[PDB]
Amino acid sequence: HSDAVFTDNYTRLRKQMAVKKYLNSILNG
Repeated sequence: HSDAVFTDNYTRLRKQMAVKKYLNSILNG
């Protein structure tokens, strides 16, 4: 995991986008 480690953050972060999307409409509506 020396290089291209961003893959983990990008792949995992992509999941957050799902919640942030809805939470943003309700939590930040």
